[PDB]
Amino acid sequence: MAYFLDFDERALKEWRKLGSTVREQLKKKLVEVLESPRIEANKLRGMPDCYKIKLRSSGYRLVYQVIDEKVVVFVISVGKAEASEVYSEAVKRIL
Repeated sequence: MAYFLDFDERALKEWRKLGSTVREQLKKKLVEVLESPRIEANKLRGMPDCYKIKLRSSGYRLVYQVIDEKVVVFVISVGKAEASEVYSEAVKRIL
């Protein structure tokens, strides 16, 4: 089963800002993750169905919500997560 992928406009700004190779790999991660977006190992616990994927390369993280309701995975934020600034979007967006 495959889900759809969507991006927030704030996430898009960061996505297009992101390094080509960095975003490419994150994009590929989104593409592979779609076979099973609800991976417990990527899941953020406490967050309804938000998941984070990190890059092996430069340490970029992407945080998305899997909207089972709409069968679409919506990227809320993308960038870096050591300052937890991407969670500030994620937590406020969920409502």
